[PDB]
Amino acid sequence: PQAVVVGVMAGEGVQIGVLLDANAPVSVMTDPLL
Amino acid sequence: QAVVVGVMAGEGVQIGVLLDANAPVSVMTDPLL
Repeated sequence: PQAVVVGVMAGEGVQIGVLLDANAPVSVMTDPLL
Repeated sequence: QAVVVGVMAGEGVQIGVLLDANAPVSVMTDPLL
């Protein structure tokens, strides 16, 4: 339960699979994710 | 030479740490832990 894998959609249509931290607040991940 | 980075830990707690620029990660992940 410490992490979750999800697909992130980006510009013009690319889908990328990523393993995210399940408990950190979302605002902390958006920058490095970009 | 050195660098400072935000190290995330348990339950997502944010911590700030200073690390060497040239040493490999394997020799620093242990004392950092």
